[PDB]
Amino acid sequence: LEADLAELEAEGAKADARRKVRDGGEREMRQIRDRAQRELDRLEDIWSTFTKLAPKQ
Repeated sequence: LEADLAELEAEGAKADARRKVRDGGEREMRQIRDRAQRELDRLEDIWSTFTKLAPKQ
């Protein structure tokens, strides 16, 4: 995303394209971190339901 923004700055495009590409990259990275925390909380639930486990569960 930073390289693409530098490219766009070099091409002298309007700030509309700057914000479009920046928002796209930001939302993609938000999705990446959200999925990473999805897996992290999956593992955390595994750990809780494993360590904190007893019959009748």
